[PDB]
Amino acid sequence: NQFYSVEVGDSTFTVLKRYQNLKPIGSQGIVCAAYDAVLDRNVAIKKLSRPFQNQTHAKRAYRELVLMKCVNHKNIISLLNVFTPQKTLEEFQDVYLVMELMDANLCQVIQMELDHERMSYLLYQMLCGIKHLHSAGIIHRDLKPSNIVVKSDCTLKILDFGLASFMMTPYVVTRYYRAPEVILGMGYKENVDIWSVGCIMGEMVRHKILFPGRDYIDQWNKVIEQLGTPCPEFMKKLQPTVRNYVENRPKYAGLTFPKLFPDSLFPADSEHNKLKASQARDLLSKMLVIDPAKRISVDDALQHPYINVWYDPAEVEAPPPQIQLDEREHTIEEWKELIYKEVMN
Ligand SMILES: O=C1/C(=N/O)c2cc(F)ccc2N1Cc1cc(F)cc2c1OCOC2
Repeated sequence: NQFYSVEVGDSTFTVLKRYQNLKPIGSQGIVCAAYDAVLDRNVAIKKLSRPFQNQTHAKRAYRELVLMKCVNHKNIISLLNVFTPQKTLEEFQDVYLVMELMDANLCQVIQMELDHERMSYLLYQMLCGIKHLHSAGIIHRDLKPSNIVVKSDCTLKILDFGLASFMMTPYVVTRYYRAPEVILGMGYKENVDIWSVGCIMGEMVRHKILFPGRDYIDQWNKVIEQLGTPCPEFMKKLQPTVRNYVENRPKYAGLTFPKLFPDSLFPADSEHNKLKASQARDLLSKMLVIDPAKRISVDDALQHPYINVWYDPAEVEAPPPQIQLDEREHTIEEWKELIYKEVMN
């Protein structure tokens, strides 16, 4: 038999025999690190348990399978192998995704102070991964630090492809990085992801979540509290019922960016460091913009002085993926077969 079974906490991992010394590194679902004896390297293994059980799990799993396959960019996680231990459609239950492995979540990097070279390089790569996605027509909308992984040598990759919806999960879905246009459901374009990058970068500097809060109500309060109530221009673009709510909230003038992000948070002992600090804060002030009509584009932000030192036309303008009916609604049974079909290939 090609498979063996091993307990990893309260989950059984049934994986191919090439994969060994599994260690839980996540529970973005159930993930193990493993040594792959065939390729002689370490891999990440994600167990998708009954991905067809509901529409939300099934859409995400199918979208994860399809896109991780036909996307080949250094700043997006690579798929190495896909398998099920079950032998037929009737028996079918679990999918295992085999991805390349890095060293840490972006959560762990946020907890440390970084020099400007590393901070700016990470930010450059996030912008690269996102841009490649946009040119395939993939707008992410859910970039968060737990979806972003890094290696010791400062290399960065994005793990997921974002938003495609009720669920009975014990866990909560994080909202802290979602854009004003998503929170208020007002439509969006490419620069919806720039907001998310601004939240991450600001968290990298402050070492705290910029806009925490239990709900979209609490979350909006936090946004306007720090950045100020947005313009009439912005207001006039809101559905009258959303617009009623936003316009009838307590008003804040908001804080200037020097106030929101003081120099004590940036390395600024030397002159090179002092200049980078002001470049980093400028770019923050252009990403953390509520009105997406005034928020910086992905291309403008790659051309920004803080970022552009890393600019590579091969990394920034890589041939867009080819890629298909991806607003799909299906039953459990239909999803089951689409996924199996894709897994079996
Ligand atoms: O690098 C990855 C990864 N690659 O697919 C990966 C994939 C995931 F689904 C989750 C995390 C991933 N991490 C972060 C990570 C790597 C480790 F070797 C060890 C740990 C890591 O983070 C948690 O703490 C332990």
